[PDB]
Amino acid sequence: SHMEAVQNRIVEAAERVPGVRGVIHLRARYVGQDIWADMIIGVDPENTVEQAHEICEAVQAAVCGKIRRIESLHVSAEAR
Amino acid sequence: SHMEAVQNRIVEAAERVPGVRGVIHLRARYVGQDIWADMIIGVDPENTVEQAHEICEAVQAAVCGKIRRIESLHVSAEAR
Repeated sequence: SHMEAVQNRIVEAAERVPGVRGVIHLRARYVGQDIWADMIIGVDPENTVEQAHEICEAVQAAVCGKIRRIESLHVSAEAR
Repeated sequence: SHMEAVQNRIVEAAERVPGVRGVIHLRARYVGQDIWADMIIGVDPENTVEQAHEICEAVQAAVCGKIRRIESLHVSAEAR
């Protein structure tokens, strides 16, 4: 249901959040008309684990705010 | 094939690695006679992402060193 356009939006919205060093992985699927997705973002290896958690939270908020069809979004981080 | 005894060993071995603040989650399965497993360890929220990666690596090494039947082990971290 025009999945690539939604994936583009997800990556674009995540990259606009302070502290994100790219989108490493994104898997999105439709459950009916809703998107369920799992993402890994890059972060500064020198951020604290707490800071990385904060960035992930921020990404979840930004992405879900911008893309109303998302009903589930898990965001994790890795050093980049 | 005496899975609980192997799970106990996995958790015990992970908890002996410097920087581990418990085992948050462990899923192990047999693929034939071999174990494939995925684990989440707790770490100090004030560790850097790099330090958490180092701890995860150390856990993978310690666990696989001690439990020879493990053929695949993924270790991630979360603040605790």
